[PDB]
Amino acid sequence: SALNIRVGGTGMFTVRMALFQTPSYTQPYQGSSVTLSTEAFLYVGTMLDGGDLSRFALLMTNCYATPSSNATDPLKYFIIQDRCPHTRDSTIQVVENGESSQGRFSVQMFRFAGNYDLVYLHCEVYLCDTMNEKCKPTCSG
Amino acid sequence: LLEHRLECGANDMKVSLGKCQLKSLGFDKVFMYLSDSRCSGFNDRDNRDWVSVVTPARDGPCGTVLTRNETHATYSNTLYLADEIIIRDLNIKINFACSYPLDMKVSLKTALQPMV
Ligand SMILES: *[C@@H]1O[C@H](CO)[C@@H](O[C@@H]2O[C@H](CO)[C@@H](O[C@@H]3O[C@H](CO[C@H]4O[C@H](CO)[C@@H](O)[C@H](O)[C@@H]4O)[C@@H](O)[C@H](O[C@H]4O[C@H](CO)[C@@H](O)[C@H](O)[C@@H]4O)[C@@H]3O)[C@H](O)[C@H]2NC(C)=O)[C@H](O)[C@H]1NC(C)=O
Ligand SMILES: *[C@@H]1O[C@H](CO)[C@@H](O[C@@H]2O[C@H](CO)[C@@H](O)[C@H](O)[C@H]2NC(C)=O)[C@H](O)[C@H]1NC(C)=O
Repeated sequence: SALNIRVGGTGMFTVRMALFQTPSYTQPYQGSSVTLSTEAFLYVGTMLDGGDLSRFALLMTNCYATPSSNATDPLKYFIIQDRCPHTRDSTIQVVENGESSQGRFSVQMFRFAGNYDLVYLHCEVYLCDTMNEKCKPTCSG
Repeated sequence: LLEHRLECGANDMKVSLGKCQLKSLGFDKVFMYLSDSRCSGFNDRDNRDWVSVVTPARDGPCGTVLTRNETHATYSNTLYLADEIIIRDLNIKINFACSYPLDMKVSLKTALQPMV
């Protein structure tokens, strides 16, 4: 005979995002508050740190900045809106997205109009399969 | 009435049972196996007395498989139990699964301050 037990559970992959200060993302930033003028660029990369790195590709899908730390603020300045670079700002440049364990991009600095002095960054992340589905962005126009 | 536990960690899954095994059903020794026989159990005394196995959450370390949805990703293996090398009256097994979502919300914890 056989006496079968079926259990369940769940967990999450750890995933992180960090800023950088070079051409090739040499020196990441560790401080808690960054003071840089609007002549300086914002080189930003993401990273997949959990596991199963052999199978899942890291695709950036929605990367936006907001003047408040709370992620659901209605004021959003978009950088990547739907899996594609925003082409209005003529300085945004995306180098790698959807091909490895890290997504990287580059914009120039801004400050929101009105009575605001802080800028926070937020991103959403989709994990696309390297073996089942095409993951590199196709974007024109 | 056999209290199990599950810990679907970031890199590895873990199924563990307590030492009421020595009092339940007369299990004098504990043999614990996975779908691949080379993965076996060990002893765990960190908080209470536990007996556990360890599997990575990938495709084929200890014969775990990836069953994937469009919203989740679920790994699974099957554990085996006995009190002797040969089973004669009860083929006991415990089927487990850990699911993983594919849609993350990561935010940069540090803030900025520009000078115009
Ligand atoms: C994409 O893939 C993911 C990964 O599998 C799916 O997410 C899981 O969906 C299933 C199906 O709803 C969830 O399973 C659980 O089903 C139980 C009902 O079925 C059992 O119980 C009846 C008797 O009631 C039996 O006859 C039957 O044979 C089954 O054994 C529910 O009871 C569960 O609710 C549980 O919720 C949580 C679990 O952590 C606890 O509070 C309780 O234990 C409670 O019982 C549940 O509905 C499973 O949980 C989902 N996993 C998740 C969300 O991580 C997606 O549904 C799928 N998407 C698709 C197909 O579109
Ligand atoms: C983020 O900010 C909003 C308001 O700016 C906080 O309030 C929520 O507002 C939404 C609609 O915008 C409502 O649906 C929620 O019910 C509101 N929640 C509460 C608790 O009032 C929201 O709480 C903030 N998020 C935090 C603090 O995590």
